[PDB]
Amino acid sequence: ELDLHSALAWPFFEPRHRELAAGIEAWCRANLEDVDATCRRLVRELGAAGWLKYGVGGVAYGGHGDTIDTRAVCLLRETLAKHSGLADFALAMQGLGSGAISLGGTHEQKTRYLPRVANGTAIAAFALSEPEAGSDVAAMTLSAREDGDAYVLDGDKTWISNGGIADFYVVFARTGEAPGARGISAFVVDADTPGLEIAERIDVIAPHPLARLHFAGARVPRSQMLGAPGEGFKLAMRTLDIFRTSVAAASLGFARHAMAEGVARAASRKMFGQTLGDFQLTQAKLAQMALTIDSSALLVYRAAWLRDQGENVTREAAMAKWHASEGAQQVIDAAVQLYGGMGVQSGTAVEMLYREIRALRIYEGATEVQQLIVGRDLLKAHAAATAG
Amino acid sequence: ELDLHSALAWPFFEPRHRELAAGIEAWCRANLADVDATCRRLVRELGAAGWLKYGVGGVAYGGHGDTIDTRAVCLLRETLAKHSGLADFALAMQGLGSGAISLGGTHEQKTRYLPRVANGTAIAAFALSEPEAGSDVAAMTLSAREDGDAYVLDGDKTWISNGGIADFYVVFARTGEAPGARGISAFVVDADTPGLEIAERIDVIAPHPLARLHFAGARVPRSQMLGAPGEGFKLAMRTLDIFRTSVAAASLGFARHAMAEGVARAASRKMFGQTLGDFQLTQAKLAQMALTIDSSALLVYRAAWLRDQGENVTREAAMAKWHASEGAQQVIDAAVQLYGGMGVQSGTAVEMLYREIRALRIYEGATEVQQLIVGRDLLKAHAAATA
Amino acid sequence: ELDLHSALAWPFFEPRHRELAAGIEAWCRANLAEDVDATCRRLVRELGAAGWLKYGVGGVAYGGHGDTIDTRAVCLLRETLAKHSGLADFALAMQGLGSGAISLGGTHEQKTRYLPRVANGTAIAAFALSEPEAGSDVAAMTLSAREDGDAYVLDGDKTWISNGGIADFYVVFARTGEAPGARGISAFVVDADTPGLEIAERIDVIAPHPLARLHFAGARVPRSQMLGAPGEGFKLAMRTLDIFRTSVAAASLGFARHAMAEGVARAASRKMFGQTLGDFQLTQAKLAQMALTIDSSALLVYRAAWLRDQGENVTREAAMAKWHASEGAQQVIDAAVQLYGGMGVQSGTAVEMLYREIRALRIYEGATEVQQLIVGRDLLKAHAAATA
Amino acid sequence: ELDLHSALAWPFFEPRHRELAAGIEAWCRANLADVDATCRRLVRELGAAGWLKYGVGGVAYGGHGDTIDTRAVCLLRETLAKHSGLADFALAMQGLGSGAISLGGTHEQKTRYLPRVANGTAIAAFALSEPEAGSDVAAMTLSAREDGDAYVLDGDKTWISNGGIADFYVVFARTGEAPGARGISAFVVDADTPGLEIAERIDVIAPHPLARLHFAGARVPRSQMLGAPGEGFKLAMRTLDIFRTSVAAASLGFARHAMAEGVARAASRKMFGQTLGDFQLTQAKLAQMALTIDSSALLVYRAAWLRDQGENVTREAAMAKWHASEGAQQVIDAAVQLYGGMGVQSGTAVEMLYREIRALRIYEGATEVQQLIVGRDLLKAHAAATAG
Ligand SMILES: Cc1cc2nc3c(=O)[nH]c(=O)nc-3n(C[C@H](O)[C@H](O)[C@H](O)COP(=O)(O)OP(=O)(O)OC[C@H]3O[C@@H](n4cnc5c(N)ncnc54)[C@H](O)[C@@H]3O)c2cc1C
Ligand SMILES: Cc1cc2nc3c(=O)[nH]c(=O)nc-3n(C[C@H](O)[C@H](O)[C@H](O)COP(=O)(O)OP(=O)(O)OC[C@H]3O[C@@H](n4cnc5c(N)ncnc54)[C@H](O)[C@@H]3O)c2cc1C
Ligand SMILES: Cc1cc2nc3c(=O)[nH]c(=O)nc-3n(C[C@H](O)[C@H](O)[C@H](O)COP(=O)(O)OP(=O)(O)OC[C@H]3O[C@@H](n4cnc5c(N)ncnc54)[C@H](O)[C@@H]3O)c2cc1C
Ligand SMILES: Cc1cc2nc3c(=O)[nH]c(=O)nc-3n(C[C@H](O)[C@H](O)[C@H](O)COP(=O)(O)OP(=O)(O)OC[C@H]3O[C@@H](n4cnc5c(N)ncnc54)[C@H](O)[C@@H]3O)c2cc1C
Ligand SMILES: [Cl-]
Ligand SMILES: [Cl-]
Ligand SMILES: [Cl-]
Ligand SMILES: [Cl-]
Repeated sequence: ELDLHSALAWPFFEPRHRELAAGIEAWCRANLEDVDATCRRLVRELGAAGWLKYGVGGVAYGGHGDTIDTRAVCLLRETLAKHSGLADFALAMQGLGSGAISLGGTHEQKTRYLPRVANGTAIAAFALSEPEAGSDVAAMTLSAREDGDAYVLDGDKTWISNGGIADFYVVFARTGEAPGARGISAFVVDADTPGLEIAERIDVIAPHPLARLHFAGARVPRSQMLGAPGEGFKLAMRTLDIFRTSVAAASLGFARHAMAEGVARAASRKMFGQTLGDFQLTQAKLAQMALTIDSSALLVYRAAWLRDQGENVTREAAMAKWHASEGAQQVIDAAVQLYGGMGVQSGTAVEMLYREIRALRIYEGATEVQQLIVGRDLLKAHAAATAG
Repeated sequence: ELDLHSALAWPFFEPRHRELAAGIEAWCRANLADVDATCRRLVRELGAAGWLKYGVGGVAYGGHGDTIDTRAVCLLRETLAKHSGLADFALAMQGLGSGAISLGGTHEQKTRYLPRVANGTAIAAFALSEPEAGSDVAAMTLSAREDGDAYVLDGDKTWISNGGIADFYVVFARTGEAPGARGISAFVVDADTPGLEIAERIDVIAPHPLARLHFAGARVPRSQMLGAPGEGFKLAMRTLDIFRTSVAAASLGFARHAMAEGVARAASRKMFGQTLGDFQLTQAKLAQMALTIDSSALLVYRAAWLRDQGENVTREAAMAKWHASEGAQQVIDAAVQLYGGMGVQSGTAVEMLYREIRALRIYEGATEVQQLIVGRDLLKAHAAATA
Repeated sequence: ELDLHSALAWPFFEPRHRELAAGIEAWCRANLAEDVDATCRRLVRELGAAGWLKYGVGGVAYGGHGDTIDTRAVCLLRETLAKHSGLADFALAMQGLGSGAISLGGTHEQKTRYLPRVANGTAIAAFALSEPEAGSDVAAMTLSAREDGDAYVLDGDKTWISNGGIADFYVVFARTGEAPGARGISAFVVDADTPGLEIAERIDVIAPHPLARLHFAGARVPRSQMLGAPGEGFKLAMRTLDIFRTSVAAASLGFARHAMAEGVARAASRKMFGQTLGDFQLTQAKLAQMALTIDSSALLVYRAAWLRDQGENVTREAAMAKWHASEGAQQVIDAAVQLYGGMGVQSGTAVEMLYREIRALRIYEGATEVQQLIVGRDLLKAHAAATA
Repeated sequence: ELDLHSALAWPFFEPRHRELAAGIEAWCRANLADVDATCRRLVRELGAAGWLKYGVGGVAYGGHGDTIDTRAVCLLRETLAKHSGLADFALAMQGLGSGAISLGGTHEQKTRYLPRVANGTAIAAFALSEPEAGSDVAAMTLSAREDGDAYVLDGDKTWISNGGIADFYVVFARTGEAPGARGISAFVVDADTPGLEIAERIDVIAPHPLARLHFAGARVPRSQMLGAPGEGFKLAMRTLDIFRTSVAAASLGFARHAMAEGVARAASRKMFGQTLGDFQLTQAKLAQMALTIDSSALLVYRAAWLRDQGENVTREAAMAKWHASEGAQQVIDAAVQLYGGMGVQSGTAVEMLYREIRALRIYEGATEVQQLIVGRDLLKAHAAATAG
């Protein structure tokens, strides 16, 4: 029988989502110093088990449906992150790295790339950020110069997830149709493209495959452009609008792992003639952890449910990503504190979570970017109401 | 056409809730455009329009349904509070003050009291707290001594909403069957009971009808007891449980009023060659206000939806009341700041909200009590899982 | 014997400050055991007769305590007064703020005419800068002052004017038009009996103090009543506010100390659940945070006051003090309200009055947000100077 | 000349502290441009340069003075931490690890141990915590059984800084004179004691030498006891009371490093046609970082100055340690955020600080322990005032 106190009972969810949640949890329980090899193995395993189909749009191209089920992608990342940051990362990048193709690819492009993404035989990547511009996407400087039937790419992308091991990169570059955000085009760039160089492998506090890409006159056929020339900025933004809610879901999963560790330690740690959990400060701290988790989860699945009605979720996805990532930091930090010295011992669950969560407040748009999106949207909506 | 970005589109709501939300908003616009006199008027107007029926249980007794639709009660309080703290208070007390009769009354008691509560011709009140015992209800000292066919009541209740204007008070008193929480009984005490004295009117920062009640040997018939002797504590707690999420909903309504004031002021206040809303600090503050409101609203209506499925919501309602009241304080405080000096000018919308919100963090389970409820429940659930 | 754990033992203080602190506390106990106008008039007279208004006036020859203003002394006076009575603090504060522009920029005649009467409490001072459309943005004020022979003709409105309606004179800042914006403002001492000066309305705020909107209907002000040179009024206003900025922080601190005393006493005395409120961990942690905020605020206040008294500009330090003490006092007072339960919102209890009293101190004399920007800009300015 | 805006100008400091601050900064620039080997080298270098003398009490035993100059130890840790967590740790443990000997040793014990601590040829350690008892010191279970002229020690200590490389351990053990906190004695245990085993080397998120010690019937001569039997708990608490303020100082130094990184990045990072520092959110963030640093520093040096008057600082040291460690976490976290993706890049200054700070909220008494110390002290002082 359905536990009506579980979040899966919320009417944001359909029965298929409850079955999916049980299925991915069982996969995690049964299947979960070399992050490159681990990523490759996880992509293959998740692909063979069918879990990468949810991040791809189009049944003809290997997707679960013709739309991307945001609630499903979120439940997958939430459950994976609750067990393994590496497994979450692997599934996430098959979505984010292929999303621009689901959204904007031709028939040939969707046929060539999406089935292999969906079955885990091609590793995807999303190459937007640059050393000098991550938040300020509209001012990117990687250039794409038209030369006959190809574009010639020159410059650098960096912080690129799966960099060095991806089979292709969706690359955004300045083609120059108009200034700023109106001068960008999107390309699918196969990893074996001559002139695409892995300039540096990047180490971060919670290790994942990351690289700086240097484009040294790399030639990309015009037929590899996603969408129309100069329409690449909106494609990047629309791809991020899908998967920002999934970053919120991963944050939530990390927080749920910390919550489980924290309540177990509160119950088991004997001190002062009782247990840690018998103290009011512990009870109030656990309560706030749980409150943050429930508010995060409600925001995540409100946004995912809304996108699954066919609606734009620029505001609601930003809210979810902001709240869940900032909140998960607080939950994880509290769980570290409950563990005392063991909370900073290398390789304990909460020590790993303390490292894992920090980047989620930065990638797919930093917290401060999300806040300004929401604040600007509030004033835009008020101005529209005043007009009418 | 349903705006799919509106909270009313959430699947926590049924079609009847969307119709109700439009109806109570229309009533507010038509009717909210001497505190005791205002409350009396509001109760009668809400009653005549049908809005007090939602807080009464039992169609036979004037209620909207045989169960209380807590999503409906929440939407009513949220909408009323967004327009007027007094209007929210008037509806809220008709619910809280009669809830113990809906839960525990006999057929005669329900017939005698609930139809007049539901049509706004009897003002209800809930008399639990005492000068020395508010949070610690189990230690109350108001005594009820059995004497023939009546009980004799001696002692004080205080902080009693609608004190002095109520037509009856649901009074919880120690009958002494067992120590502490096991020795309390509940009574419906008519305002005209000899020995029931309105001892002092209480002034609070957001003025509402409030009084200290002194019981000077007030004789209450045994047939006015609600439930069995010694079962009054559970009745008080279950009555408060009905309306807990609706206190969160009122907080949310106050926050939404503050948000509307803040956004409008940010857009309209010219300064430094632009508007206040053009500054990043303003945009970030407005964004946090909106985030707090959406998280509060989701917590309120998750809890209300869950209770309406027939489930106990100890943890979820505590989360809603805690988050919405603490969050509304923050939203209101930010709106005061956006208004500058006008934010503390008496009678401006945001100055009134700054006063109105403060008590909601204190009554019906102070924030600190809500934290402990949630924390203890987390540990209880973990113990059950590991057993 | 000096209690070495008391803040007055800090080496930020000199012996004279310890003596003053005892004196003003004694005065409060003897004199501070409805009709706000009459109360303020009485408090100004009593503070004046006791010698306490001399510390906010510059120049021994003009009734001041010293030829410079002893900021540490003014802070201790406001801190102590506010700890007992918001009205008494207000009375002393406005004798300083309302006369500071004369201490700074008056001629010998102007200082002799006004400052001795401010210092002995026989003239109530006021500072008229803000306007309905220009509070934070002082440089855009629109009250006009037109030269006409031996006088200036003033037209327009000031508002939120403390002591408005009961002041004997107003230091008014008006646009004389020598140059745009902040460079076209002049300052005038305007006696309350000036024909054309009208009390347009009395203003009611949440913690009632005498306040008014002033309307100037062609008020002719003698040219000899100008403070400083034409067009130099803006810097005079800013320097006048600068004198007393730390003292607003000190008042905030005094309100917080009152709330702290109320909270600890209630925690100790309120019986509940077979013990006292103070026996609960949440109460102990809350009291501890109140005390931490108070000590941090006090250290920031008197660091800034000590530094100014060394002859140094304290742009960053005074902004930090006013920001931290006012925001922190709000938190301390809010926690004390919570400890009192229903009594915390009962009209006229100590903590209910403090909840109303503190709110405006975060808004006037540079709102919190303005203080944050002052500090942030100064950090960047100092960094630029270091790397130049 | 003395920059009067510098914290070193505060009257909490004497001229010798300003010269010491300059001297240790110069040492850092000249010397900090295998973790076990690194710590051994740092202890030797700091000892040879004279900097370990400040943590030792008694001129006859190699100390700088007959008292421990708290302000000096704090300035040393603050400056070292601002450059290197390893160097801070090395100096800190020469203090904490020998403090019980400075406080409670006989002439013979001080002569044997302190001169080599002070010149860096003996590495000290403080062995109090146990796997089952860290916060709840009074319930420790390591047993010391008297047997002739020696005590036989059995059990484990853990989280022991310098474990595995220390030359001696000050070990607190239950001798059983009375229950709980009244049954503990202190011993100096040479590292070569038979029956003392380094059972496990411990890895933490910011690596420092750490071990679990196992005592398997280790015979410790009675002459190695510090103080009287059963008086060991107070000796442990008094040792922590000295150095808790120095943990606050180290926290402050880490925060100052993060502040320097953050303001530099704000000034240099171009974005959106300007720099990161031109945005209000950045200015307010930097302002709050600076406010937290100044309030932390004021609390640190108020506590250090007060202890250096000969006064107990249980409340003031707890306040400093709590505020500075929690505040430094916030400052460092903000600096990570300002750096974007580079903020989590391994080995960058701010990424290292994010790992370094986390343990300081846990060791020498967790934040929650400090809050309860302060809260209980407020109620104790109120009860004493009521009684008087
Ligand atoms: C582990 C990891 C994985 C990543 N994966 C990918 C990937 O696969 N593909 C990819 O393209 N990128 C990826 N990124 C890069 C990431 O998207 C960027 O780091 C991020 O967008 C921030 O850009 P930045 O590092 O250049 O920081 P900056 O743009 O320099 O921003 C620095 C800080 O400034 C603040 N800020 C930003 N804008 C404003 C503003 N307008 N006003 C005020 N404050 C502001 C924010 O706090 C921000 O963190 C990844 C990063 C990490 C750490
Ligand atoms: C405007 C208003 C209307 C009200 N209306 C009614 C009404 O109609 N009927 C009625 O019966 N009552 C009513 N009340 C009273 C209200 O229920 C009580 O004020 C409330 O229960 C708190 O009791 P108290 O005031 O005695 O505070 P106390 O019991 O003294 O509690 C003081 C504070 O202690 C803290 N605290 C409490 N328990 C714990 C704990 N276990 N651990 C740690 N901290 C704790 C909380 O912060 C609390 O605010 C109203 C109150 C107000 C202000
Ligand atoms: C009780 C009281 C007494 C007063 N006494 C006096 C007196 O005696 N004399 C006198 O001349 N004035 C006095 N004032 C007026 C006071 O100085 C102004 O209220 C204050 O300067 C704010 O101006 P404002 O009200 O017009 O708000 P606004 O200028 O409209 O500002 C509204 C809000 O905008 C925000 N803000 C401001 N600037 C920025 C910015 N650059 N970036 C981002 N956010 C920003 C702040 O949060 C501010 O509160 C008093 C006010 C009060 C409430
Ligand atoms: C890097 C590092 C270096 C260290 N160096 C040394 C050293 O050299 N020597 C040494 O003896 N020890 C050392 N320690 C151990 C350290 O002092 C302990 O970890 C610390 O005292 C916490 O004890 P614990 O780990 O057993 O946590 P616990 O005692 O289990 O406490 C867990 C958490 O409970 C909370 N808590 C504690 N008491 C209460 C209470 N009464 N009420 C409510 N909440 C409470 C706190 O948040 C605490 O963090 C070090 C630890 C680290 C991480
Ligand atoms: Cl389905
Ligand atoms: Cl319906
Ligand atoms: Cl002196
Ligand atoms: Cl000296």
